Amino acid sequence: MKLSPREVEKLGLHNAGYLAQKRLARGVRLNYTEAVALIASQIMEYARDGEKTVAQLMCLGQHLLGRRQVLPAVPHLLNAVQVEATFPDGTKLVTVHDPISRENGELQEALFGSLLPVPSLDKFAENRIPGEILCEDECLTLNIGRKAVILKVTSKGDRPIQVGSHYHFIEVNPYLTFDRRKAYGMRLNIAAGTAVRFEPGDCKSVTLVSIEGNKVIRGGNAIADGPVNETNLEAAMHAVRSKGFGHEEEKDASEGFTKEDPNCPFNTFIHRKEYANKYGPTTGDKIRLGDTNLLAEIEKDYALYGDECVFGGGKVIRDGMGQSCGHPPAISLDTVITNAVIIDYTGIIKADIGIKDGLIASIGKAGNPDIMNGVFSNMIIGANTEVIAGEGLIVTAGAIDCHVHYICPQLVYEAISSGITTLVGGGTGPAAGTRATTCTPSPTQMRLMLQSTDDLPLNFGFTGKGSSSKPDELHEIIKAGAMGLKLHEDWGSTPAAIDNCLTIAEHHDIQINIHTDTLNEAGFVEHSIAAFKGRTIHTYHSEGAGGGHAPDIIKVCGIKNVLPSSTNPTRPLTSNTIDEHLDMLMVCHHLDREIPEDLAFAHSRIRKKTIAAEDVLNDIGAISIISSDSQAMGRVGEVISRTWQTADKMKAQTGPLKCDSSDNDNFRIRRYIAKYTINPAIANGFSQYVGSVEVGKLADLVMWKPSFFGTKPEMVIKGGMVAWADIGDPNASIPTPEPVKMRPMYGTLGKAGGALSIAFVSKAALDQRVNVLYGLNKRVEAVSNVRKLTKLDMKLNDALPEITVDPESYTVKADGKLLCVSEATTVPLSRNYFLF
Amino acid sequence: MKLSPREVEKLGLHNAGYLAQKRLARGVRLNYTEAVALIASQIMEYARDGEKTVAQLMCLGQHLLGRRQVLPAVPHLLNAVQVEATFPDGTKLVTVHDPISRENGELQEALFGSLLPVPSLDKFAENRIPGEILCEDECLTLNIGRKAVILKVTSKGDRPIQVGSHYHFIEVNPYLTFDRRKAYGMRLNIAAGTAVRFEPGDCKSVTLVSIEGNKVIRGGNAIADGPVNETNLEAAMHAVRSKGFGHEEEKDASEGFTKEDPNCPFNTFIHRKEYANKYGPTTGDKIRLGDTNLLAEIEKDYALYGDECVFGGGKVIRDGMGQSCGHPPAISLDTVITNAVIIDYTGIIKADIGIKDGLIASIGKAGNPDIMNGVFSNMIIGANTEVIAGEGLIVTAGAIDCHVHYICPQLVYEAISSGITTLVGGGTGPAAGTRATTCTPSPTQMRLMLQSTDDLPLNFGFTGKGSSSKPDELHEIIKAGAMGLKLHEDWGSTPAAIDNCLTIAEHHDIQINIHTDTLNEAGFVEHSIAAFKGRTIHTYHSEGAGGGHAPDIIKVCGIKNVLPSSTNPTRPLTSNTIDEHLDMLMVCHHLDREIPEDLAFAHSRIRKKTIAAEDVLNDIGAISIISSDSQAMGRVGEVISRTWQTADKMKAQTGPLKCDSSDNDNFRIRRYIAKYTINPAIANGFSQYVGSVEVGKLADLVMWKPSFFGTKPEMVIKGGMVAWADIGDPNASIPTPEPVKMRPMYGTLGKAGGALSIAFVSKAALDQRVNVLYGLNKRVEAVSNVRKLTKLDMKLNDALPEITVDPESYTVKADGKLLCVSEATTVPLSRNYFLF
Ligand code: NA
Ligand code: NA
Ligand code: NA
Ligand code: NA
Ligand code: NI
Ligand code: NI
Ligand code: NI
Ligand code: NI
Repeated sequence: MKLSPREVEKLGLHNAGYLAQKRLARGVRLNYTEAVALIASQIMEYARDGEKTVAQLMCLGQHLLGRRQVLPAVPHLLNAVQVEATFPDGTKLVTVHDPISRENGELQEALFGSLLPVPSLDKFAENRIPGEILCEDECLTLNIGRKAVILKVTSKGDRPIQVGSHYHFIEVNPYLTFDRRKAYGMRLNIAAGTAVRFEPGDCKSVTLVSIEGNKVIRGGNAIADGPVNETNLEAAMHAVRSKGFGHEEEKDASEGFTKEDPNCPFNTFIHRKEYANKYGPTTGDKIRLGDTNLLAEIEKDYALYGDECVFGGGKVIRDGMGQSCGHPPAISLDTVITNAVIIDYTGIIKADIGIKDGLIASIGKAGNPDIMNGVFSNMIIGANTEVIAGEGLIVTAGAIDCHVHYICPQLVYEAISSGITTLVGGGTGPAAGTRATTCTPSPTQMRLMLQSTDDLPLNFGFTGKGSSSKPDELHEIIKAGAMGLKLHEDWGSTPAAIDNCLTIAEHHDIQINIHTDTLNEAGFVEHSIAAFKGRTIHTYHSEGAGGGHAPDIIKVCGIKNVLPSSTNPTRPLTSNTIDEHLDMLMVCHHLDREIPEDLAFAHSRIRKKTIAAEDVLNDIGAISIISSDSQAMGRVGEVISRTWQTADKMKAQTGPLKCDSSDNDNFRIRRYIAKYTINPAIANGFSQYVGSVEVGKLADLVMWKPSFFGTKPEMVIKGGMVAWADIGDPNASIPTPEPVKMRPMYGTLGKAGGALSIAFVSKAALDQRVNVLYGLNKRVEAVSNVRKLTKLDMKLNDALPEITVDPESYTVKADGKLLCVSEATTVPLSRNYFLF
Repeated sequence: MKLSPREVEKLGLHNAGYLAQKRLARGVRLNYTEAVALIASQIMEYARDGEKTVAQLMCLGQHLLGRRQVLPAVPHLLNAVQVEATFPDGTKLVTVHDPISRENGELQEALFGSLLPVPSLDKFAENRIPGEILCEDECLTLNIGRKAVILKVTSKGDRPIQVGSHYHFIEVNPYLTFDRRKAYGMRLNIAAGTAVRFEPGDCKSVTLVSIEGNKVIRGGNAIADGPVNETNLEAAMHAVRSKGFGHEEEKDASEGFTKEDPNCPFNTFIHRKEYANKYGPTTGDKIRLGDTNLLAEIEKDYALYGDECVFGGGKVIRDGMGQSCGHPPAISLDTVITNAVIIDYTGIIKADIGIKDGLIASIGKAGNPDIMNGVFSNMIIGANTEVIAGEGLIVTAGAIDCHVHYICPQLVYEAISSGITTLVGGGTGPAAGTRATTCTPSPTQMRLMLQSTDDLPLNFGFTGKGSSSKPDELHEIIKAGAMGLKLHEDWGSTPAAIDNCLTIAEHHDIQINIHTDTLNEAGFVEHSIAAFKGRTIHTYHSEGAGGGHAPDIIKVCGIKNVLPSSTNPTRPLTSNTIDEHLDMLMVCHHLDREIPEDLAFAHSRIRKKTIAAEDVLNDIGAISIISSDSQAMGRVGEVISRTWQTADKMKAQTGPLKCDSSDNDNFRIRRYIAKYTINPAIANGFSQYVGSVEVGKLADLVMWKPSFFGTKPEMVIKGGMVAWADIGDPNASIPTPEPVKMRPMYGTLGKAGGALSIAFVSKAALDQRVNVLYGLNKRVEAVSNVRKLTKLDMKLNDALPEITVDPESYTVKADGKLLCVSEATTVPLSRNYFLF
């Protein structure tokens, strides 16, 4: 066959299309992913037939699927479908714009080439715009507080001339004629990144405003190089004349100032709707998170309207304009993320993000201090600065999963593709010990796992086996590189082991993670709590389905020295949760439905009442962290989605939180994002490095389209370099034609991954330079400051309700009041997005 | 589409399901692999439709395929099918238990969503349990030779308490009341890894037995810490009272001893069937190897019944119990493989395997000398020890393929996924020279191949081109890293080259591999044998279909200084062998069916009589090694399977070997496994490092389910770390849901592979530190002790029959007697297992 990589890829696309076709043929209303697969595959197939042009297929593609053949969200999610195929005249790109354009599609065309029977239209069974921006019906005023002038500009050229918003107007093409003197130090008063076009012979009046900041002109034609002043004005006019740049005095040109006034002729306005389309939303606007019920409101914006940093042809980030020409090379940003909506436990804000040496260097207003106000010296875009376009997108910290079983490498790829950039847990591969527990037991394995993962662009921490009554071996795994220890009932979670392990932690400044004695063999939950002796400990899967004293481990959520996490699969309580978990447990534990004691054990551990309580405890901030339990009772690619599904369920069933405004869900949003960002980092002792979008931390950042927030990110940035991203056909003319998949980027090749990341180890291990001993390229840092933590140190999740659990009925109360929530029948961030 | 890795994977699963559906639709009885694909895919598709619950699908899955729609082995092989899918309430796991439950399935449901026509039940055309354990109908007695007591135990707790077999009974939950004094130094007399459950208020009599070994109590509640003695008993009772642990004297409790007696009330028994289910089989039990006719009998077992090392919740390997608390940290095992059936040329035995520093540290009874008898100091499980669960599985050495053409890297992945951990051969990639011969000719290429393969977790040896009449260049490729040389007719296999090459080998202590002069251009087989001058040489594909003096190269199998191997594709003689090989040869040699001399050559080389003889010569031990000839006349993933298919064919056609018992096939099994384990290592000079499951060697080990023995292993361990393994959906809640594929593990990432492996080179190369010169991370060792070998040094394959071949008829005789076996029409290890 001599298949090239692109042929192999297009075959997969076709297979996805055929799956969508079979589904359509039985009357399934297709989701976004299926609709894209079908439309793209059909374009390829019509290209194969060789009877239709690109132009014809641009139209045909709009007729394949109607509103009735797709889910309600699809016409909102699907703006275009692109694919390339081999026509009789070679490879061509087809873009199908606005493909869901009719009530019912031409299903014979949708099924062309499939040999499937065409279904009657009545086979398709009879809301909410994902990622919607909500804004007040009003205008923003651009560029306020500046000198302004209106000038007549005439083209004497024979070819078109188009001038961008931030181009120094005196520097334009000599074949434009206008008052060059009045244009000195001015630029167009138009939306940032837009332009004014002059066809040959055109005369247009334009409004100009003064450049600001230091007011220094650089670049262009070098007509008026230098600070704006009287000397440099006269020099500029001398050059205008000497070089024959079109100039005509306009003595009576209107002059004034811009200000907040809706009637001022010098002003330029832009509606909030159009503003959000160009730059993303601004202060007071709201954004729907994915297809959830949650609305995030922009709390503040560092933008000065009119000076937005947008990159592109004719746009703002260009030499002498938004790109600074003359500052010290060493202070240029390495990368700027422009116009980001940042969602973080610290706030929901709008800002540019500056990255330098892999760190978040600055958050605020970026650009060029020579022409813009408000640009600090740590946010300068220079010649040596890359641009990532954040406008219209949400940026969050990379997620931190701190209950990882290192069962296989493939879960690492699944994790980062979902937006996780730090993994903490234990294991050696798919050995029984690791399949059960987060433990890398031997110093030999600690070395091998650090070496194995050295080129992967994630931060890693490995935990040893803490289940021992003597300290001797624990010291060894810690000095070998462990940054924590796991106490697990499968290795023994007895009071003697608990006490010994915590004593070790007090010495070594590492966190202890515990899965308690489900069997109550050595004691009940109160006896394990006693063994903690008031010392800091992280309780895994605190609700207990994932393990722990039956039936009342969840009591730990009210203990001050406990940092409690949930694992994902119980999040939130839904129709299938209990049946699913009961069988999962019996499979994991090799239990027999027909042996009473086995069934008694299973029912003692999988409990609707405690899982329902877990929904509420998460919502009120009494559970502080959400984690995976990857391939050992949980799902590595669903840490983020399960967190948001929980928040959505609780909003639906209980309304806004007490501390919530009712114009938005900001408090709930901040509380929940903390569960997979900052709190895992605090609990494990590396919060100075990662866990939030804050200056000085590693630039581990994830970019999301609001319509896909919480499910499928666009791009994962690790230490300031793109590590994984959505990319289409590698042979295509542009990066977006099908099939679009999450793929590894340059941060995954060679040893780049180590340069972008950190392996977290104990101080004892760093004291002997374990990175040198093991030949690691990845940076190593010691964990610290984890033995004086309490629940109060868990950001936005510091609640300590007194929890009781009825030993017979399993009824849970918090501060004497019943904790109940019904099961949900559906969740968002699911059916609208996934192919299977 | 924004496809995540799991979506791409599930699409492939669906495609496999659809293949199975098409096959079902035409009346094919599905094999195991197809049945799994179909059932898993159908569960996903019903989940997509959104009208069925997890519970409903657990039942529906049992109705899809009946016994008549699958092969006879399928109901035996298929215990469950698991898959995850996106329901309306998010991702859920469905397990379909015992899916083949009826005579005929509901084929409309089996084909749901496929749009395929449903076949009538009569379209399906009208034995042997693969991996079956056979055992005597009898009971084993646990824990014999111990003090025993029967105690009444009452729960005064309000929550359930469950106590494991090896928990120190005096240390249990204070809410159990019993005679704590009589419980001191005792544990439950129940099957290892099981438990006794106490619901609130329960009273149960339990039988306890004394701990053994050093008799030291550690862990638990630290009630009775220390060696069992009178002083520590009184201290324990003081603690019991001080701390309020439930205690009531039971003065008349029955006391005694356990012993071999079926009537003793203190005894606990377990039937052999249940024993084998929990721990794998024991002495005298038999295991069917895959779906072959071969039965392996356990020759001895190091277990002391009752003290089996089983890991899990409530089980044996826990702090102070089966996991030792107090021995020196440096002597903890790195990993223990528990309860393995070891099949090796040295014997078929049952044992734990201890791994330390990547080596097989010990084979025998593992655990904790403080509570168990029979644990030597090199088999101690400690806090820093990982567990691999071998119970129910077979462990073998990694296979060694010593006829590898390094034509592409992809054959390396195929090799290890099949259970091969060492490759020996030559090549540079898909150049003509390498496609024909196992030669890495240039020192430049030797360097590049060692560098190229440095991070792959296999051991490698590279052979140079030995076909030269002068020694000068041979010295150079050897000092560059060659660990052997290939004489090949394509480069000239003349007596002058043979003699020169062997002289070089005598100097350098490396093995020579030869493909002889098929054309008899310089001489007949006797002339090549003369050129050997009694020196050791390894004859590749000794039967000759793969190359060699026509028609009688097979004579070399009777020459004392020859070490003879077979290649795989002729193994064994079957219905299609001759037609397949005749055409393969004519394709490889660009021969023309219509040119008489071309056809004469082909028929002189591909001979039913010599291939039939090769079956017999392998069976009697006159051919010592089986190898691939990877992508050059043979199949890299079939070294192991073809060996077992040969053994199965010979048992079927000739019965047990002379040296075989008739209760089992142990001698034949040991003879055949030697062909791809120890004998390649002896022939090539690295048998001290690899090639058998023996103490001191590298821990290159393969885990097999008996039902899949010889086809598809579970896990491949390289240097003590998992290198490749079966793993399912990386996003799944557990490691087993579909699609389950052989995948690379942590031993393949970063530079871990080099840490786990060895590059074998000549002494000359090691003398100049070629690993340093080439910047290799992989360990390097020199081959040695290969110039004094004879056929007698080939383990269990040391036969030297006088072979004659009729030059006209090709009739083969051994010691004057006709060697004939008919062709087989089928082979095992094939149709039951493979998708294509
Ligand atoms: Na609901
Ligand atoms: Na209870
Ligand atoms: Na002949
Ligand atoms: Na046969
Ligand atoms: Ni757990
Ligand atoms: Ni876990
Ligand atoms: Ni050959
Ligand atoms: Ni060959």
